[PDB]
Amino acid sequence: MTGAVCPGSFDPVTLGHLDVFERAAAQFDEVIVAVLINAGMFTVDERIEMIRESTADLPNLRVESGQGLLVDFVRERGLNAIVKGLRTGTDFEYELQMAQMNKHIAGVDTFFVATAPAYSFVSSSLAKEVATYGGDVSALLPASVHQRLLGKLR
Amino acid sequence: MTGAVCPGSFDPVTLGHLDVFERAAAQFDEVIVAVLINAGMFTVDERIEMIRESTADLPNLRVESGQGLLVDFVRERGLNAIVKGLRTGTDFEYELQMAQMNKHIAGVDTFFVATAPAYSFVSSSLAKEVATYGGDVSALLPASVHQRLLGKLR
Amino acid sequence: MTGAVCPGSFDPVTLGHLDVFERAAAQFDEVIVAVLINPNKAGMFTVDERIEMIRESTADLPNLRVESGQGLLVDFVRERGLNAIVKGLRTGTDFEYELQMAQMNKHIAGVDTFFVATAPAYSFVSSSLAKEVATYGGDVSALLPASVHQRLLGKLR
Amino acid sequence: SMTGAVCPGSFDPVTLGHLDVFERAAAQFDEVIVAVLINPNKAGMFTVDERIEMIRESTADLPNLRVESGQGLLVDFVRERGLNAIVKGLRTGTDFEYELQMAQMNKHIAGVDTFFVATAPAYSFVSSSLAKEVATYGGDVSALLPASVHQRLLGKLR
Amino acid sequence: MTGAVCPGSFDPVTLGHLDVFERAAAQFDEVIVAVLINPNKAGMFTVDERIEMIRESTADLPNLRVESGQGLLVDFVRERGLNAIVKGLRTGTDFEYELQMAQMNKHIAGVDTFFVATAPAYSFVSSSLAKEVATYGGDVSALLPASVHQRLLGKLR
Amino acid sequence: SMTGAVCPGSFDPVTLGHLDVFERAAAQFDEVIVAVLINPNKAGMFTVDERIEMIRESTADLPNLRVESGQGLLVDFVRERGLNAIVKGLRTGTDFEYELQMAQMNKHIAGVDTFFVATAPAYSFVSSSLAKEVATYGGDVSALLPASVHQRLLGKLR
Ligand SMILES: O=C(O)Cc1ccc2ccccc2c1
Ligand SMILES: O=C(O)Cc1ccc2ccccc2c1
Ligand SMILES: O=C(O)Cc1ccc2ccccc2c1
Ligand SMILES: O=C(O)Cc1ccc2ccccc2c1
Repeated sequence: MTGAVCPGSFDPVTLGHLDVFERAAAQFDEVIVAVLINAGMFTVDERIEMIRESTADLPNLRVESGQGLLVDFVRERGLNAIVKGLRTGTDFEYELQMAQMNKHIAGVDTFFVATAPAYSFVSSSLAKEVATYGGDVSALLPASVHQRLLGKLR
Repeated sequence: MTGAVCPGSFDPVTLGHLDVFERAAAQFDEVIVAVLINAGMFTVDERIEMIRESTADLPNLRVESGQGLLVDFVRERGLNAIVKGLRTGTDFEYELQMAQMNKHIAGVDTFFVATAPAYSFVSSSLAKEVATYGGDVSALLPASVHQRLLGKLR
Repeated sequence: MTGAVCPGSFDPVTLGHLDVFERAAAQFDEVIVAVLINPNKAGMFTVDERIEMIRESTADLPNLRVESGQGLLVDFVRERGLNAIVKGLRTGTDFEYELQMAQMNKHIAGVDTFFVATAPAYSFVSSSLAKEVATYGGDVSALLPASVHQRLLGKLR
Repeated sequence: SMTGAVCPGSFDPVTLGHLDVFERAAAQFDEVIVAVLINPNKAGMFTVDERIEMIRESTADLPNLRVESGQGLLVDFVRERGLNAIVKGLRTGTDFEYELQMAQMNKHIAGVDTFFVATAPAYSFVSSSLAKEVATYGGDVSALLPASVHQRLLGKLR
Repeated sequence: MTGAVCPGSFDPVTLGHLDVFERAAAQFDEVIVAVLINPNKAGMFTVDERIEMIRESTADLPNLRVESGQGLLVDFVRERGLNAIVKGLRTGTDFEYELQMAQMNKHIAGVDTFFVATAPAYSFVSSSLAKEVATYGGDVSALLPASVHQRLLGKLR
Repeated sequence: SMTGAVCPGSFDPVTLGHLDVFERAAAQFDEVIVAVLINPNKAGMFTVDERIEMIRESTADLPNLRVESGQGLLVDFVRERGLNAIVKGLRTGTDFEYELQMAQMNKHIAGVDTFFVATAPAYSFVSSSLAKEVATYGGDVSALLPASVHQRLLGKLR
């Protein structure tokens, strides 16, 4: 009965995120994508739907929203692992502090997975920014999400 | 039927390694510690025995030796995940190259886990070096290993 | 007479900070902990509360004293006849931004900066993360001086 | 003439670190355009005219360099001038990682290349932001800024 | 007339190298790929084989030429009337050691260094890792020019 | 007198970056000991006497600094002199991470503290090893080494 939680704001979910979800789903019996309720572009409901749309082929993955401490979200679902994607060593050091804190306060482990090379430079933020000024980000987002993004801007 | 491989030379295994093994064993149904056959201090047999001694309380962990490509070792056992411990962002960038190569050539995923804070500075190499000049490393190694190390030096 | 200044906002002081204070006090004839007064971003504790929490935690360091200030840190340091800063570091990224600051402070005022690695046990605590965790009912009592933890619970109610 | 590069920034104000980069780009490309980014939603310390004047006064010895402002996507500014190279100065490994993301995005969306150059050691620690902050509280940054900038900065602060 | 030198051992040249060569050739009037001759560590391919593999892979770059040399790189660069080096970079750690070298080369000879980020697809390939993987029967054909891959298989038998 | 620190290295040869660190330590501690590490299993370019002579000649203006060689564990060298501080110069974040490991180990095994100081910008890029390599192939490193070193280095190479 293994399992992991994949956390984020996912505003919107990118192909980099989806790659991490797919890898987590391949290695744990159960995966929960945890969507933070927190000034964003998409509502929590929209963010959840976009993730659900993009993960239809992952039968052991579900999507849920929450707030407060991530470790409480994880433990209240009977799990004690987080899976997070990483691009750089700079990312590793900041996330490292959080992972060690989360282990300390709740015994929750964090597993980091290296970004697929093709998505090393995509982030929800840069994708939104580039799209806003007319740049083509269609290759960096699920087809679903891309059309939804065009809608919000226009 | 989940599983992961924890690779290394483990010459000797440290408490930092053992911490990673325990976390992997807690999150995967099956863990295999892969001991590289490669100028070291302990023979492969000694390294295996020291790991087996220190992991007696982990029923779902086994220890095996091998050489060649790690991804072949992993795939030949029906698995496609590696679990590796990390201390720094410098570690992340070098290991990152390897993880991406391993994914490319064999579809094998790599999950990195942050070192426990108390073992952030221990490595097989520094422990051997410090012990050689008379420094006390007893708190950094399994009790087992520590006595074996004293034997090799004296 | 040797000496160094240990700067910060200390909102609140953590065991990571205390570890740096103790190491500085062991190596310099005098240490001054310099608590930043910031007009804009008012934090959780007042400057007086922050000073009191540091003094409680450093009661056994007779050569360390606690003072508040604002503006340019190197002015604070030189006004007290000193020309060294001691700061704790956790990561390589920490070293890069702090490096820029140290070189700037050396350039503009001839004040040197000595960095010390945090004890492994406190490598992940920070004032901001401790407050955030505590706010949602996480237990950070092992990461803070005893008196700080008590005061922090009070401010949260 | 033929080869060319764009040196982007907010240059609010330009520093000696920036000037070093401009000089090195101008020595290696037939033309260099210093691209002054203006955020239409947030005024910097200096207006666009002031920023451009300060750069021109300290680049008078570089005949193949010119200065232009813009906004929006950098790659559009570069391509609309028939170029496809950006030259940017870098101080640290942390500098490299975030600029890396933007360089790969810019290549992806517009085929524009980015060349990074290590800043001169003497300027490894000046940035526009740190210079402004230090000057605000009275520190001496005169050796870090061109003559075209230092007293104009002090004037803004006073 | 602008120009730059792209240095390396290229044992063998990879698609990561080729990507850098193409970008340099697109931005400079001339590019010289400088192949290191090393008396001590003899690699897998001879200098002549390495040059031939680069020339095959750069056949469509008319302003790029391939030459060998040894000793101080900045001497090679200045002897050819140039004063720029172009090098590919993958990581922040790469930037730190290469940074030291670039500043040294600028100091001793006035030669500048321009760094370019590898294309994402080739960020993990290196000559050494490709050889190691190939030695044990791993498939690196997507990471090397077609002709290099053929030659590499031959040397392994 | 009372406070004190040890500045360790192989100093094969000492560079201006090292000297900067020595001067800064000597300004902040009552006594400073430069600890010259000798590997009994591998000769450097310079013998122990040569290394010590080159350091002494370039630290004559520092009355509270002395120079001693040793081998084995640094923390034993430090503690046997009644001190418990190491001062080391650092150039980069990568420098910090590996030195971090050794500093935490040294504190663990012997209670010895390590203080790091940022090298002066002008020397951010000299190391003993790179100076030797550049000089070997004829590059000019005269501005990176004290007078006590440069021509002795050229002599070794010739
Ligand atoms: O990443 C964090 O640590 C903050 C975070 C992110 C997502 C969440 C989702 C559900 C509940 C709490 C959450 C916290
Ligand atoms: O870490 C690596 O990539 C090299 C390595 C290490 C351990 C191994 C154990 C068994 C078989 C191959 C192995 C390869
Ligand atoms: O670290 C800085 O440069 C900001 C700072 C922090 C603490 C201070 C304490 C007293 C006076 C000035 C201060 C500045
Ligand atoms: O990169 C370096 O500094 C070493 C190197 C590499 C290639 C070379 C090619 C020709 C001549 C000297 C060379 C030096």
